[PDB]
Amino acid sequence: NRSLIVTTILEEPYVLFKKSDKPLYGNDRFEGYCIDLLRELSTILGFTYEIRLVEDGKYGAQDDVNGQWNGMVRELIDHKADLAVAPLAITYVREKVIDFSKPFMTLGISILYRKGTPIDSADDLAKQTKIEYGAVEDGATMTFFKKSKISTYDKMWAFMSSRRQSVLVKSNEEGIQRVLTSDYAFLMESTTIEFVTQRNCNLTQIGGLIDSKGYGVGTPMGSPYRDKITIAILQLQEEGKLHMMKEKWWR
Amino acid sequence: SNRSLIVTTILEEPYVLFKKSDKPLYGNDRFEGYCIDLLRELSTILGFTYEIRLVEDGKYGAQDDVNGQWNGMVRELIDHKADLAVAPLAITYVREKVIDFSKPFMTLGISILYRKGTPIDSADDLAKQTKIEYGAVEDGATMTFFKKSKISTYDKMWAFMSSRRQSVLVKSNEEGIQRVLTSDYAFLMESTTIEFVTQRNCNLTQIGGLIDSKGYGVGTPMGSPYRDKITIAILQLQEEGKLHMMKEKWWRGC
Ligand SMILES: N[C@@H](CCC(=O)O)C(=O)O
Ligand SMILES: N[C@@H](CCC(=O)O)C(=O)O
Ligand SMILES: [Cl-]
Ligand code: NA
Ligand code: NA
Ligand code: NA
Ligand code: NA
Repeated sequence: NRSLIVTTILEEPYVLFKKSDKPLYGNDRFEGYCIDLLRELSTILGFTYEIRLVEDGKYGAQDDVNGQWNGMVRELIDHKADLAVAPLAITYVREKVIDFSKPFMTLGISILYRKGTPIDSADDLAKQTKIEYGAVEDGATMTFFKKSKISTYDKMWAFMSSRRQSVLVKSNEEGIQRVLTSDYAFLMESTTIEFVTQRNCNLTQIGGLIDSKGYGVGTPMGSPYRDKITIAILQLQEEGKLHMMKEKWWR
Repeated sequence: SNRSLIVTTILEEPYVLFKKSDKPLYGNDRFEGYCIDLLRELSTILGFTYEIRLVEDGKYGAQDDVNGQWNGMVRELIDHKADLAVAPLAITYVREKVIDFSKPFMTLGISILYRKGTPIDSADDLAKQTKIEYGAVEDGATMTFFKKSKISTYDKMWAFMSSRRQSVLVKSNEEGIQRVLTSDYAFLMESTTIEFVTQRNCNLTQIGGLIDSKGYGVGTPMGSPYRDKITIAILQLQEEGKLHMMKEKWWRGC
């Protein structure tokens, strides 16, 4: 049968290009937690697949003036991919336009910053401007702030929007480099913060989780794969395989 | 007017309780708790009315391996005796094959409730011994996790629990807690409930970490159009901070 087109995005340790001396081709180019997930789903559900990086390099958000989506979400809306297998947050706004499996990992927004300071919460960032802060452009964290009616978060959005050419970044990698190289705190998902802090010992999580969400496999709205992938994820969780995969990649 | 939805649930503090009062209470007004607040919010978002009914057999739901039949809230949904189950109903592999669930409103895992002051640190330490008995709620998700597991520690635990089932499998969390308090017994329990119980009984503690990871969701019959609508409403309530407020209200030490 037809191979499924799987959209994804580079994001350590979920999706990476493998290091090698010989050039690599096709699906053999990729590794990571989400790549191992995809391999397991493919075996359980009996499909073949072709991995393609999302061409615009975005997770996906809606344009406020023209209403169009971008990123992996737009690829699914337009039926240019069958699945999105990535650290793709299940959110209110996205679930209205695409379908998601139940989550394979749970997480929340938190803060990445340097050690040694009195900053302990988002509220502490919101009430000042000397320490700048920001988020990945056109992802779920940005959209959370953009939509929030909560005073603290609304104040933070006004700051990030004002300063967006500087403080909104195109990747978590760029956000980390800003924390390391300037007085900047990065609003980041907690799973990714756990990976970064285990490797950058001068960095830490500030405060707790601001919210709660899961990562799910995206599908176009109405896809029959959505419920089949949910059941496969639940099987992998119960057998311990997801925990083993997390340990492997967060080591 | 549209037909009221029948909502099956089960008593379990602090998710669903009977309100304390002097005058008798009637109908939906009898109930309070996190899940009751959740139901009220869903009803307003989606625009339905409802009638709360306690599951007749008092069970969450498991399948009989001899006759293949389900019981509990799961069976009430399969049979269309209820439109929704709004309860601390775990989303599990075996259940998602027969009923539908919303995406989770809370995440949790199985862990161990025991008395303080012990060298027992994990499920492995319990599994290797038989002086301290252990068990779970009959016909719920924790029992079914053990019954199905291929992992050596957990399969060994299941063999023990199955052998001693008439004594160590209980009908409710409340009964399990009483057994921990009155005998040398450790109870396999969901972590959100452990947190509630240990906040209020300072002689008790969680032992070890989470054995697994799962969510609670609203159950519906398979194919129900309410499933996706309730998912969207849950996501809205989470993002607005209302689920967090509800958890703080119902879990609000030792
Ligand atoms: N995982 C996010 C991107 C990173 C972020 O927004 O922090 C998403 O699905 O949009
Ligand atoms: N919440 C469980 C019942 C309690 C338990 O199994 O620990 C269920 O949905 O079956
Ligand atoms: Cl779902
Ligand atoms: Na959807
Ligand atoms: Na009960
Ligand atoms: Na009374
Ligand atoms: Na289902």
